Amino acid sequence: IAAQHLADGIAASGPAPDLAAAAAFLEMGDRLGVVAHLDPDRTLETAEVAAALDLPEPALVRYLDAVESAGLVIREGEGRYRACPDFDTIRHQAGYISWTMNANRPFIENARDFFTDWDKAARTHVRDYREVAVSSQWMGSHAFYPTALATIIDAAPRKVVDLGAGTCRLLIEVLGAVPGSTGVGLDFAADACRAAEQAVAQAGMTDRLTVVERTIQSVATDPGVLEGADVIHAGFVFHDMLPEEEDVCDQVLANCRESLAPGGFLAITDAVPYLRNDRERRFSAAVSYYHGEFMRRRLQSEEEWVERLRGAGFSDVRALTLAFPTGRLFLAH
Amino acid sequence: IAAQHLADGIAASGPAPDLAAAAAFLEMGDRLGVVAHLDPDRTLETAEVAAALDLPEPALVRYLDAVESAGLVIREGEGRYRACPDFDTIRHQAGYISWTMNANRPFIENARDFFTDWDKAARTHVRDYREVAVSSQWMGSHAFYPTALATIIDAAPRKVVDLGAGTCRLLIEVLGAVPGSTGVGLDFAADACRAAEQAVAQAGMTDRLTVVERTIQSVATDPGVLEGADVIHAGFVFHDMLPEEEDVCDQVLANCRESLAPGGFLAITDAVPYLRNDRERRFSAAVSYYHGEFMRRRLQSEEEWVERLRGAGFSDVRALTLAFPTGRLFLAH
Ligand SMILES: Nc1ncnc2c1ncn2[C@@H]1O[C@H](CSCC[C@H](N)C(=O)O)[C@@H](O)[C@H]1O
Ligand SMILES: Nc1ncnc2c1ncn2[C@@H]1O[C@H](CSCC[C@H](N)C(=O)O)[C@@H](O)[C@H]1O
Ligand SMILES: CC(C)CC(=O)C(=O)O
Ligand SMILES: CC(C)CC(=O)C(=O)O
Ligand SMILES: [Zn+2]
Ligand SMILES: [Zn+2]
Repeated sequence: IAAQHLADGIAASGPAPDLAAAAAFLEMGDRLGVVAHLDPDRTLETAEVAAALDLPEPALVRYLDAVESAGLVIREGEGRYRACPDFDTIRHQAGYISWTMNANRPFIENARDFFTDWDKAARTHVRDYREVAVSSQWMGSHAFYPTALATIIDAAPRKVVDLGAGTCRLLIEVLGAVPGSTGVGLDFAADACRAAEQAVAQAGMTDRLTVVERTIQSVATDPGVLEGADVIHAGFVFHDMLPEEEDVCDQVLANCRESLAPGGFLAITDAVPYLRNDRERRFSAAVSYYHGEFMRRRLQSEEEWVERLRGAGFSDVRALTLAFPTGRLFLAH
Repeated sequence: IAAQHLADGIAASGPAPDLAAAAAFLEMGDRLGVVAHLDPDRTLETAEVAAALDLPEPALVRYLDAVESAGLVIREGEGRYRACPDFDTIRHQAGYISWTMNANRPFIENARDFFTDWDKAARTHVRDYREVAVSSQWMGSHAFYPTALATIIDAAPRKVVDLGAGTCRLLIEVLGAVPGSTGVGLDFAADACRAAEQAVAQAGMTDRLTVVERTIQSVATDPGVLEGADVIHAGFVFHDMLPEEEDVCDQVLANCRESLAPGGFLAITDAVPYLRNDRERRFSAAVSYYHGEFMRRRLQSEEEWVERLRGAGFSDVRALTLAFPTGRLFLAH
């Protein structure tokens, strides 16, 4: 009678309460630096972490107790905590909410301004690239790193280069899997680079993996970074020079064709626009609208990407569907 | 082989991509003023709405085309659009994400500051109460209005008062259901009040439903607003005077006991702290942490609320479980 109001409410809400909570807790925690210490297989030692993160130990404890109540962490002893068993899936899902609602917040809040004067708006309302890079890492863990990772592990490379590498997770994983390998991760944002270095350091690969703060446009006139490369990867960057710097794009591509050690290949994970299929359409639209309207970057269809890679020297070019909606992996030898 | 990477990715992502997209689209749209015109049973006429919202018609069209691609709206003709059939459920779910990630953003971003100097932080990092009120309306539609609404429709009241009424949706619904009734909605935030007036006006109840901009603390010394009331409701406000203004709280309660027309009752929908049950625990924790740590407002358990209402003059007090996690409806005659 009001028990049916209960059942119908629960069904209408579905998984949104759980996800809303997880996303807020994890973004707050990641900004504090706490989340990097949360793993289902490792312990977080409050005495040490509080001191490393320069937080009052009592404050950290109240946070972790809140997250314990939430069911996201387990208290092992006093000042010892570990993530819940399914933590990595929960964090992955929170990646999508963080990306749309956090990284892209300036577009949500100031749409009026973008509509009436784009140029003034584009330079007034700027995204935090630390947030851009972290949220994409969380999405990538399960939805776009695995395919690219598995492709790269085969043909056991020696040298791997990643353009627009963000927090450098793919390289950390590649280098962890192939025993004797080197990596260089290139990214134009101080905030991302700083975060990448800390993550690389934490993974104890500081000497094998170089973080260089440069544009991808840089590589057009300065391919001194590529050569000797078995694999070159670029994840969601190539679009940041379209449709304006088209010539510079085709120049970076040509440079990649040359610098490649004779066996290897260019791997591009990127986003195609406005898909129609039921599974991808909704998040497709969000990625496409943010890119087209707010960032004025051109997303190319599957067809167009294949054409571009061909008429830039590469042959044997195929495209793969990724779990990430509108995400596609292009392999070009 | 990479088709299993696909299946496993899709399963790991689950409904998070769809929800992330919906939440971003709808918050952006609501800030523009577009979402109030989206209904599965009504049409949005771009020529008129663009002019009413003072937007360039082309800009509105590109938004609506993006949302059409997303599957959230249907294009009826040229410059005519309607919401998808399940729009109201999608908006309801987006309410939770908007609440945790948007309304409460100052707490997510500046946790460090709250940890080290609470007083300076509390007055530097302030929530937008327009966002607080709208997001709670979206959550309430399916998860806390229905029970309170059905209780109030019985005993067909003449006069209904709602303390901390926000965007005044419950009153609009109550007044829509009982043919000859009056309402007054009280709320301390200019931004919420302004939004309520516009919504009341849109529902053509402008003369029946009064919006008064006052505190709930106001009512302690000035019960001239209550008397002649068949029902007094307060949804998620009573906590905003605990644990500091405890005396003023018990004074507002006593005032409610008197002013009630002899048949009627006080109805309190509010939030209890840190539930443990599997269904409620995660979002429970988020509501509880934001309230306890960031806002320093005291949430009372079910037991405590019943006790308070009793030793304030009311008898026949029961508590009902709501679909909204940690939400409980208290009826006090
Ligand atoms: N012109 C440019 N040159 C280099 N990096 C760029 C760039 N424009 C944007 N970027 C970077 O590209 C990244 C986009 S998202 C991060 C992608 C990362 N490879 C991942 O898959 O997880 C950001 O780190 C951003 O700072
Ligand atoms: N001391 C106070 N007096 C009156 N209203 C208050 C208040 N403190 C907060 N509020 C208001 O209480 C609301 C909390 S959330 C909105 C609740 C609304 N009744 C609903 O269920 O949808 C906000 O609108 C906020 O501005
Ligand atoms: C699509 C995202 C994964 C990356 C991106 O392009 C961006 O955030 O700008
Ligand atoms: C719990 C919410 C519905 C309302 C609230 O108390 C708030 O946002 O402050
Ligand atoms: Zn981009
Ligand atoms: Zn509150």
